[PDB]
Amino acid sequence: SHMCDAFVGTWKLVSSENFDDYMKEVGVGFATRKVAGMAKPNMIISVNGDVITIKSESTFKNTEISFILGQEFDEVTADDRKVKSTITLDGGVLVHVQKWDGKSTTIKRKREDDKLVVECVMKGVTSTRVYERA
Ligand SMILES: CCN(CC)c1nc2c(c(-c3ccncc3)c1-c1nnn[nH]1)CCCCC2
Repeated sequence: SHMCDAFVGTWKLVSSENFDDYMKEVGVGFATRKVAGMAKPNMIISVNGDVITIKSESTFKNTEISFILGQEFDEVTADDRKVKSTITLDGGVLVHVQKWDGKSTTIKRKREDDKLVVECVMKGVTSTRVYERA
């Protein structure tokens, strides 16, 4: 057992707060905000050795990242940003920073009770998304 055992699984979105405001702050356009905001994605997290894979499956877009903690990688986000990302573990929380066009956003994934709670921050705007086991 190891680094991210309590994150591994299939997690389904059950609540979201302020995600439209988060997306506006990020610079996402109107049509993508409306269609992406409808989706109820599954977040599928797995680990093989040092490599963590996080897939997002949704009616909007399917995406996938695989990474090693602390090691920067290229990511294409579901809204089509080309970002440079680094994900670390800080006190048991996965902390994901995306950098692009001189901007930055931080996404934190934490296990709380039987949920995976995702906090998404862009400047002064926070969105909280809660996922449950599928
Ligand atoms: C903040 C990180 N993150 C939330 C965990 C997401 N960021 C984004 C998007 C989605 C998204 C993917 C698939 N379908 C609908 C939405 C998600 C997501 N991934 N998994 N669940 N929501 C695209 C909309 C624009 C902003 C970027």
